[PDB]
Amino acid sequence: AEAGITGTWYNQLGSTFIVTAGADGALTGTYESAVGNAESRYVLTGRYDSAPATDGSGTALGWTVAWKNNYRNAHSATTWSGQYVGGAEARINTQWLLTSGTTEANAWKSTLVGHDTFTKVK
Amino acid sequence: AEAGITGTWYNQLGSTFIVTAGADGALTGTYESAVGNAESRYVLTGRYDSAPATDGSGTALGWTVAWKNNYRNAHSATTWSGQYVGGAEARINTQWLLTSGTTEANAWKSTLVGHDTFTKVK
Amino acid sequence: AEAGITGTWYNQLGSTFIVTAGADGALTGTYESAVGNAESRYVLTGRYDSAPATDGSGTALGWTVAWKNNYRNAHSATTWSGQYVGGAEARINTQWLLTSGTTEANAWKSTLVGHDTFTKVK
Amino acid sequence: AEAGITGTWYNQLGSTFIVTAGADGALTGTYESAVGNAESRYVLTGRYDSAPATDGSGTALGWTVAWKNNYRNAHSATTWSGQYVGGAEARINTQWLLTSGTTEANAWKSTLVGHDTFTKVK
Ligand SMILES: O=C(O)CCCC[C@@H]1SC[C@@H]2NC(=O)N[C@@H]21
Ligand SMILES: O=C(O)CCCC[C@@H]1SC[C@@H]2NC(=O)N[C@@H]21
Ligand SMILES: O=C(O)CCCC[C@@H]1SC[C@@H]2NC(=O)N[C@@H]21
Ligand SMILES: O=C(O)CCCC[C@@H]1SC[C@@H]2NC(=O)N[C@@H]21
Repeated sequence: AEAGITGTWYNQLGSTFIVTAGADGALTGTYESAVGNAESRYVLTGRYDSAPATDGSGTALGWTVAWKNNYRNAHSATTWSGQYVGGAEARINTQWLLTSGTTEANAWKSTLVGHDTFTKVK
Repeated sequence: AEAGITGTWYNQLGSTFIVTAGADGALTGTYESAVGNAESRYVLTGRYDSAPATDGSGTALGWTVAWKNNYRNAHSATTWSGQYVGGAEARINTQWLLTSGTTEANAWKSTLVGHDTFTKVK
Repeated sequence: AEAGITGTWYNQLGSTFIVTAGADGALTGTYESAVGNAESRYVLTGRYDSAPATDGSGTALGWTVAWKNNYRNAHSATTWSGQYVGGAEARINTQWLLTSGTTEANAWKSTLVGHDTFTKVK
Repeated sequence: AEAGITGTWYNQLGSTFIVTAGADGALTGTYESAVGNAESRYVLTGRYDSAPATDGSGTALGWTVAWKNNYRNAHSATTWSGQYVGGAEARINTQWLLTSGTTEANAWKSTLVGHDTFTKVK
């Protein structure tokens, strides 16, 4: 739900995700990573299912962060794909792909894959 | 500069990606999939490295599509992570994650992974 | 180490992994899944780094299970890629790819991606 | 029957995969990578569906290579998951996970993901 997703969330690495869920299915916010070649906040944009299934199914969503801001540029971008599970202890469970810009020769090793779990703070 | 990301692209499945890259790193556009539980166009939003390295590296980028529009709702979302390589034959090489909203018991098989290659040739 | 990997392990879904680490870097054993189109034990074979780095780095390994045994055939195969972290509480952290045999037309949705964490039992 | 998996295959990077498929589902052979921290041949072991569906589906399979041999040790392992499609131009289409042994603090970037297509044409 927009109100359920909107808020501040943190993942197991200590990174911060601040997001606003729009009525049209849009997600905008900022992300601050606790690891990597990153410093300060980065803009994020994404989309979510604004009319999810009325059962105990999660709400599918995804967002992207290109790691360039006014202080640093890592020449990479990460996309998180997952689902929001609301409730008393709402969590957003994701898997992500982090691609670095590389020359053609090194393209085979351009993408890392991982998973992050986010917990919402009050 | 010289980032011919803006335009209409097609992937190996025949899906159509129409995007506009903003000078500050935003990607906005529509996606029409030739496969899956989809019909017509869907809104996409993403981010890209607006200041890539000056060596022969590609430009990292990523975008998301929540598969809900006025015609259908598949209760899923896809994120594409990859890089743009320009020149005579430009391409956007990506790997994607498609997550469907599931119940807790089916969460283990909620995500599909694949790769798409886009060109401006139909 | 072979002795550290050898044993019975269980993951968060309740599946059982029984493996033997060979001196030559081989892994053989059986796997019993708590979910999916599976019943009883399946043969698994894999490889691991038998001469890992002497620091607090994990030992890289991987294994495969084709989901066909004498009782059932799911026409799929899963490969787990990860690292073994030994100690008092040794764990094997992995990410996996599960591919189903499909017709060419449905190949785009043939592979699921996920992650499993295994705990060793005494 | 009619599974021409046994043989020498090459992927788009020029790597060589030599495998023997056993009547009961085992895959054994050697791998020589054209890229990465590798030299010469490495042992691989895997599994495949020895009784695939009788519809036009591919045969699911997977294999692992731990990158240690008498010449080098990269302290990593790769697992390829995919399916074999036979006919005039047979192919093995795969997605892979390459995990490097890391320390706990770098575990988040321990795994690379990519895709390789193998053909019997050099
Ligand atoms: O190093 C880079 O290329 C940019 C920073 C990457 C940080 C990654 S994104 C996925 C994972 N989850 C996080 O919170 N941070 C790391
Ligand atoms: O079936 C669904 O859940 C929605 C449509 C999914 C279409 C996918 S997204 C990745 C791949 N690339 C495409 O162009 N289409 C498929
Ligand atoms: O349903 C199938 O196609 C065969 C069974 C798949 C079980 C999967 S493998 C990855 C995940 N981890 C497990 O322990 N079981 C599921
Ligand atoms: O660099 C390493 O850690 C060992 C060599 C990795 C080679 C990889 S495995 C996936 C991809 N496919 C290949 O044929 N080679 C690269």
